Amino acid sequence: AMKLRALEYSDLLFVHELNNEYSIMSYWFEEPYESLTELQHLFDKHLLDESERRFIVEDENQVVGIVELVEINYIHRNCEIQIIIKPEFSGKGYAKFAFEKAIIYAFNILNMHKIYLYVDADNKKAIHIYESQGFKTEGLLKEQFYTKGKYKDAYFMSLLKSEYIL
Amino acid sequence: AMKLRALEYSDLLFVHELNNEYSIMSYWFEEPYESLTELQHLFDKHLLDESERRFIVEDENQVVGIVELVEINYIHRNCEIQIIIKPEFSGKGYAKFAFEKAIIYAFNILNMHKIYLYVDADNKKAIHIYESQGFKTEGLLKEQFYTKGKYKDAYFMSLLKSEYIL
Amino acid sequence: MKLRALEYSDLLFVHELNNEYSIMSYWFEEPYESLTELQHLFDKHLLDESERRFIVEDENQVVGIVELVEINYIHRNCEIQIIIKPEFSGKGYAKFAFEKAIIYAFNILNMHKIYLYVDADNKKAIHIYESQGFKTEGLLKEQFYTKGKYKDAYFMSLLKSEYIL
Amino acid sequence: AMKLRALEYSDLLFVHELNNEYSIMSYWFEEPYESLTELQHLFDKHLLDESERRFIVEDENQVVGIVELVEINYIHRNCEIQIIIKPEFSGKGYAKFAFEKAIIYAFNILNMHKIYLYVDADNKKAIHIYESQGFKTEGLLKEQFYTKGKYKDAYFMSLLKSEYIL
Amino acid sequence: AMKLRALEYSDLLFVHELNNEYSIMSYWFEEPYESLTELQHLFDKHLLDESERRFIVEDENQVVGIVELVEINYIHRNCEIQIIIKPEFSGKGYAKFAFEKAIIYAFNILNMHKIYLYVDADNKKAIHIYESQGFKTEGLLKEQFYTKGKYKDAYFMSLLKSEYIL
Amino acid sequence: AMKLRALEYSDLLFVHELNNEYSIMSYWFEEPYESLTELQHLFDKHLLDESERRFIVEDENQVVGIVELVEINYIHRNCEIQIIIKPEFSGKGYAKFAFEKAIIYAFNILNMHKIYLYVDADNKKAIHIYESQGFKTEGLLKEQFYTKGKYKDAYFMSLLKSEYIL
Amino acid sequence: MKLRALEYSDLLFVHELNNEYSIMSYWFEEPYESLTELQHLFDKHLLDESERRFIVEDENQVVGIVELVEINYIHRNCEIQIIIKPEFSGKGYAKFAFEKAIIYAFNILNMHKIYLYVDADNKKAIHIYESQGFKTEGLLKEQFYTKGKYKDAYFMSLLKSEYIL
Amino acid sequence: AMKLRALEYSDLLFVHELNNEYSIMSYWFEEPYESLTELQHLFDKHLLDESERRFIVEDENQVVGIVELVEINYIHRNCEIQIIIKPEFSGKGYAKFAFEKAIIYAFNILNMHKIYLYVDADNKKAIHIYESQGFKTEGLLKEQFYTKGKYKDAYFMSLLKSEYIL
Amino acid sequence: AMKLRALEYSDLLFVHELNNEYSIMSYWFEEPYESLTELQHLFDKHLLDESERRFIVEDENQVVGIVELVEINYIHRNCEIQIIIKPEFSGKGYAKFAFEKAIIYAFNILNMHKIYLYVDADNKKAIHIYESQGFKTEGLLKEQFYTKGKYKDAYFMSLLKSEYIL
Amino acid sequence: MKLRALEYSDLLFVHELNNEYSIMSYWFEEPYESLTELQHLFDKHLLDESERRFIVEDENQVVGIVELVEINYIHRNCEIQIIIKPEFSGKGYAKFAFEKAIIYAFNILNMHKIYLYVDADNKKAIHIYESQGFKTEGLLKEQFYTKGKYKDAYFMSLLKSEYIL
Amino acid sequence: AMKLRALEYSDLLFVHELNNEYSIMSYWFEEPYESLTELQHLFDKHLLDESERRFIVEDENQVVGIVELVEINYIHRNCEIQIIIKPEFSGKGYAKFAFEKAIIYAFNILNMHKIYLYVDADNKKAIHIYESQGFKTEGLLKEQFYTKGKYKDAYFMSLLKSEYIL
Amino acid sequence: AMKLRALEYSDLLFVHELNNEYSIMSYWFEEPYESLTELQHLFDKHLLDESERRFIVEDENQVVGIVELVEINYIHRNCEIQIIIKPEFSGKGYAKFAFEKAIIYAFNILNMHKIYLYVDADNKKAIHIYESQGFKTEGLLKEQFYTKGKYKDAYFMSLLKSEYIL
Repeated sequence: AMKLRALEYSDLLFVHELNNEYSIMSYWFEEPYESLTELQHLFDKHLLDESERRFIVEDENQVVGIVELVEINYIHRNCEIQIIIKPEFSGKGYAKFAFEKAIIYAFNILNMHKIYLYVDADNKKAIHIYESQGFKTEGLLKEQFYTKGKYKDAYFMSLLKSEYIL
Repeated sequence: AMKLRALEYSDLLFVHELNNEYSIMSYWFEEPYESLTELQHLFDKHLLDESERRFIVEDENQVVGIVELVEINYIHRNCEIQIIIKPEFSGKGYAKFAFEKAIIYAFNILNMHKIYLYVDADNKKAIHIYESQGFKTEGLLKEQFYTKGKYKDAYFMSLLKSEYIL
Repeated sequence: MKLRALEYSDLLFVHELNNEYSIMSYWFEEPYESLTELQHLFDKHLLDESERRFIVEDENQVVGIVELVEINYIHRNCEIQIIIKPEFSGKGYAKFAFEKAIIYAFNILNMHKIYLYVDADNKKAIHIYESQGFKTEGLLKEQFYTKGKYKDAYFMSLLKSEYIL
Repeated sequence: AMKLRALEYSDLLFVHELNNEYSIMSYWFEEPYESLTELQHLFDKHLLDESERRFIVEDENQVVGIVELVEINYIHRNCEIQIIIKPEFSGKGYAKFAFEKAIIYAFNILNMHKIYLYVDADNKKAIHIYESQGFKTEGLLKEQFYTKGKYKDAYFMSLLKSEYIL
Repeated sequence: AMKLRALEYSDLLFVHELNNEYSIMSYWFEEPYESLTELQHLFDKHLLDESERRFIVEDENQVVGIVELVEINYIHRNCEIQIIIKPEFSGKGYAKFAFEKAIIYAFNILNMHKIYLYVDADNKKAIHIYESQGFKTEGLLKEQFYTKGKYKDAYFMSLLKSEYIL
Repeated sequence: AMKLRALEYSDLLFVHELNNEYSIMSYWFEEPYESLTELQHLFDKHLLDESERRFIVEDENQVVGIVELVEINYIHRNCEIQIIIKPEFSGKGYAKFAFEKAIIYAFNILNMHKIYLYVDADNKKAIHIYESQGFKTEGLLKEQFYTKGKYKDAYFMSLLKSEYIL
Repeated sequence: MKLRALEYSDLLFVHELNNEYSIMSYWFEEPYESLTELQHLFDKHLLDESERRFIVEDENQVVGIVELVEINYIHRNCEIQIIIKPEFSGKGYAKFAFEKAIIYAFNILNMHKIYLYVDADNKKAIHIYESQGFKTEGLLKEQFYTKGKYKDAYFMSLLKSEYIL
Repeated sequence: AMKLRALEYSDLLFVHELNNEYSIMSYWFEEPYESLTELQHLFDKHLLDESERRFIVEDENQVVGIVELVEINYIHRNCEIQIIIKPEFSGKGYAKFAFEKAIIYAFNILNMHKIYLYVDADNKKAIHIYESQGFKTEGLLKEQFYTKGKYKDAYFMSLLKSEYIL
Repeated sequence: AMKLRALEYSDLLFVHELNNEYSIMSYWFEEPYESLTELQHLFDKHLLDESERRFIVEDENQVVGIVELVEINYIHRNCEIQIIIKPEFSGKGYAKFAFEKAIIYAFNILNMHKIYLYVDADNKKAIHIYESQGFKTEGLLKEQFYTKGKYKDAYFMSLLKSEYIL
Repeated sequence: MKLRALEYSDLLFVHELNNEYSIMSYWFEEPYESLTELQHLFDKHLLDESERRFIVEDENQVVGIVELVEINYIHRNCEIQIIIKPEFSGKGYAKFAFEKAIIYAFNILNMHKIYLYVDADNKKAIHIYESQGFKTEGLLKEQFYTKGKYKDAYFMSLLKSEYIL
Repeated sequence: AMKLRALEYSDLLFVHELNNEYSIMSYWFEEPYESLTELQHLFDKHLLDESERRFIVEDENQVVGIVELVEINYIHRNCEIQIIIKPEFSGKGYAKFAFEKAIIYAFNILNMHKIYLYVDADNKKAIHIYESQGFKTEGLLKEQFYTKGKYKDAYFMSLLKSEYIL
Repeated sequence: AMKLRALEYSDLLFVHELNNEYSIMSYWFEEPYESLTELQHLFDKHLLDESERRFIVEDENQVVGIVELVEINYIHRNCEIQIIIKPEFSGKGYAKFAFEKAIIYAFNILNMHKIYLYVDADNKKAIHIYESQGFKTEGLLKEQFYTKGKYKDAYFMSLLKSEYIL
């Protein structure tokens, strides 16, 4: 029995071990450097930030990953989605379940009108999952990011509520 | 021997488990996202806020739910009432007792002149419980709240103090 | 005419408007507020996104105030309030202000519904609201208290769907 | 041609001259020592205090006095009333009209159920004025205050809204 | 061996269980709602408030109740007295002992000139104890308070030092 | 005879008049509501924010508009560019020259690797101006913004430093 | 004449009075205090109820200062201090100020005793105090230090009972 | 082997037990009310106050009392001395030793020119102990303090440094 | 299996033992005085300072050293590198690995254009290790630092990113 | 002429100097700084002892700025920076300012070495520095970035020993 | 016709012009760099500092200099004395009279037991002036100060109150 | 194996027991009064004070004493030295070792030009050790200090780096 659960201070430990993994942050276009103190400080800082919602993906036993609906805009009604499953629990389908849960949350609870995301052009697995869920590649930002010593392009993908209610 | 009690900082745990349940908060038209840190922050924030009176409902042994009096207006002499009972204790009559005690408190302690509440038009159970306590439907708010991906209609039920002493 | 963002420099006018016993009765508001309290609340809710307070002005001077309050960004609803100075009454300012406010609420704030509370005895305001499409969705008996009497309130509202027709 | 207004910071000057007159403050049982700095500090400190409401009484041309509804209790619905007309405007009936308007404010706007006040027993003028407005003596506190070198007694007068509507 | 002992933070627990009892607060004209956090906040707030003195009545073993000399005025030399004995330890004479101790403290230590109190007109037991100690009913405030859904009158009683030194 | 300058507090007045024009802010997808107090607060809050750089565009005699390099990322080396020329100075080519100088600043001084921007799809004038400067459309975000009563689409245009040096 | 509540605007005068080597010697005080320090202490003790600082003024301008200090509300005693500008000396201002201060201390502050320290060599001040009923209750030898010498101090005092006779 | 020590935060406990005793504080003309929280607050408040030097008196095993040098004036070179010894250790000569050590500290460390103290005219024991140490009566303060419901007279005893070196 | 990690608050202990060693800090031209409290204060101070990237070097079991990237300039795209390895782990090749990982991080994560370092002209070991990694001597700073009572000369070694990709 | 302590009132000039694209290029600095940011940094580093910022002025008005920065009090070194307004170029102000700054650094701050970074292409500045005794101790290739190009930098320096000869 | 006065904020301007003259500050061994902002900050910071006393020396018409009694130790009763007469008022004897008045203040008002001062060994004028007032050299600190390019020596002169009363 | 080690908060305990010993502080001209709370407050206050450096002298086992390089001046390049060895560990030569270590630190690390100290004229042992290390009596401050009821003279001694490098 899996579930997405509001991120907690106590969970930051896991997230820390998740945010300092080069392999993971590279695909996320992030940096693999974030002291636990910095993570706790940002958690306290954005505690009441209504432009964010950070969920923890947990199965029947342990926490397996994290999802995040960030940059939530309540005028344009859109937000960015981003998932990170621990490499140890990869392949179990956690990513797809958590992605579906997050889309449902954004469309049926936050009353969003459009979800979007940034993915690496070479990361065909994530693009495959997204296109399976409904996201369409709306843009190719060439050399938009810089990771592993290379300027990487990125697909700006997105999914409209009108295309999900159908 | 059921009773109402003042919401304490230690009870937040229970309240947290209550505020992060999709099904429970759907009836309140509320969002089921709220970290324990956020709940504690809001508790310490409204500690002295006299416009609220949050209660814990507890039977002889455990805590079962939470009844709250909010938007307490001391000029117009009215306030909104909101009751929740943990689903695992449903059907045991705790909701009726909690609502009775809350009405008694609002009318005979806060010297309120009127009580009101918002209920989902489809929630026939809660509607019946409120009617049995004297509340009358004063208006139908169409598409007033957005939950489970749909704009739900809401009855604005209310009970005057004069209607209550009869 | 035009609606404008409420400015600190305007509070004076608002002050003169918020301490009038006749004007604030239609709002069910208490007609007491020092300029210092008004300035303190202005600074307090400067970044409060649940509020949008507008000044209504004509060719020359300021004539009134509008306010989109209790803006809920999940349910997509908000209360609207309008007050035109009595010295400018009957000139049609209230209707223009209400129209501009509805346009701002629906086409800029992306709202799904606009509601308001009006005194049951205030026939002129009820007619103005109905002419703009607002439909009474309830009657709150003895909801407010002003001039020593418990006044009932019509909860009027307008859906964005009923507005694009 | 005499109204009540909200007390403003700019008015404190006037009020200052009143709070330092021994003859005036004695009737209030107060101390005639209050620097303008202390007065401004108190004004700023009780700016948002809802248990108070200090009105300025002004005639057709100038400011003439101050009324005040203090200790406003929103549970028992009782407020104390105080009044001071500058000695130079005595005999023009300002006290009567200002007290009447303050009663009307306390009852018809603040929705209070009872107004009360303390009046020096030797001040028969104020007692007569209050009785004309419908106040009835409910007690005599003896040696309750100390001023002008002696423990002075005060009548606790009050008026119910029911007695006023008649 | 009984004694009144300066209220301590550690004692607040008891006081909390004492201040949330409807039966007790009703006669005290208070409200039976005060979270332990609110109580601790008010204790810290009024730690240096020289207008108060809150004693705990304790017998040879457990704490039995509380006394309070509040609204202490050092110009008029008067203060309000209020006692609350737990219903479990009622009838043991604790109230009379603590009342005598508090009067002695106010008159011989704080150098007060007059003690006073508010009691319910229907609470003949408290009035009996007070009149036994020396207090005389100086006023009847009609409908001064609101509790248990009714506007209750109250005796303003008081005792002068001149009537106690004799 | 047209230059860029650093945005100053004294200039906010001008900027204020721009941030409250619905017609101007619509193209930016912004809200035309920003009190001068809020604008000054934001200016002071982002004073030392290195992710921003707000330039004032002025001609030979007066101030005519504002350019801005925002979201300056010093890892991926990409910055968003925004421009507003007051409507009364339209048709004099100010937008072209100011945008050119801003490109030169972003590349030759901030050492940025790519500049990007969002432009309403219905605003063919801005698209033509940007294309003249070397920008190429990289994506079409559909129903990404909400203004003038509709979910409007925006082109994500951008320019690489390599394409610019040519 | 009149005593008045000390006001911030008066500190200038007080400053000119607190930096005079001759005046502050009768008080056993150091004649050094910047206007900034005086204003800071004014703001500090604004709400200090153990202090009551009065300005003494005649028909026209300010002439001196009085101070009821160390007010203990349990023992009902307080120290009194009086300083009249030398340019107004011999005009009888000190006696009026002392009288008004005693009246304020007994009939407004409900005090039981008023004490003061006076230099043993200051005969004029001792006579003024005795004329007002103050009786020497002790001699503090080498209590204070001024003008390079350890001066003794008479601790004079007056009971409210001895004042109502 | 008795000794004096600097008052520490941990000793406050003892001091608390000492400051809440009616009999002990009556000699000091002090009030026997002081919560431990208030004592700790005053300790942290005067931590750096150089006008005080509070000491703990301790014999070979336990703490027995407290001697204090207050109102230390560095211009006039004087200070008040106040000694207390727990009654259960009375008659054991601890007071004489503590007073000797305090005088030694005041004269030979703080370079004081004079020491003084207030004693109750009826307290013949303390008067004798002070006289045996060199203090002389310089004045009789009638009705200077109020304790046990009576205005007590006080001797102002003092000792000059010149009288002490003989 | 050696690795680099983000410096954490718990590691400061080790770092403290490292920063108070005369021999170790002499090579860095640093002073070997720094209380643990001071180190923790500096850590909490620069927690969000993006101009620094302090790393812990750890082998399969224990922590062995610390490599740091400081003075990170995002306009000129350069930063200083500073490596330390505990002497008890010297000669085990940890320094080479740490320097390689630090260069990789600086060039392939922070998108740096150049790395530089200050080394003692007499420290032939560190000079050789830096040369083997591609650094070249760009200048000799005579008497630039003062350690062990002598003004030492320092080589300013550096490595360009272009020289690194070959 | 004279060097003077930088004063808040001077920031205006400094502002006009710090937002010039041509001047700040010789410094490798970004030519962007609002007067508010400059005042905030002035207040921030008011007591920063690692900084000594001087105004260079002639008979009449201000003409430039000097700055002894990164002052290390253990190694006894510090960087020096000099900027003269272009409108006063060629008048010899830079040389006088540099001389006075070296004198201040060695004879007042007790420094052991004064270093600086200069653009390899800036021949005039290099000659001015060498005339004052500064000797190139290194060449930092592609150290700075300005006007779209990575510029190399000569790290010139002068020891106090080489200065007393 | 020359007196000492308390240093005022308005005087700082004058003092500023003094604290930036190399020739004047050299004798004090101070640095001639102090912005008016820093001077005002220090004045406000040491406003209540009792270890200082900065006097302004003024003649019959204008301000001419500054004296200062610093490092006032109230245990050892020693204070350092410093003086500066503006160079334009040299030769008029102001230094002598101001120093004399400062000595009188330190001894007869501050009850100090000894005054001390540091004077550059090359400044024979100041040494002569101090000797005329009764100061005697107690030591020669060699290379104790650094100014004008050299480690300068200073005489530590001082005067005892006993030597002064003679 | 002895060593000087940067003072730590945890060490304050020892230092406390060291700073309240009359025998020790007397020779140090200090006062034997410093609550542990005051010591901790001063430690936190001067944590970043670069004008100080407080070392703890510890042998192979326990902490034996403390050294302190205070009043460090980086313009004049001089500082005061002061050592305190516990009387229990006296005679073991700890003082000489720690003094040599501190002189080496001041001259070779802090790059000082001159160390100095104040010693009692009658304390021939400390003067002997100092003169053995190199310090020369540069001044005799007569009655500069006050301890044990007597005005004590003090040798101002000092040692130049030029006299130590030889």
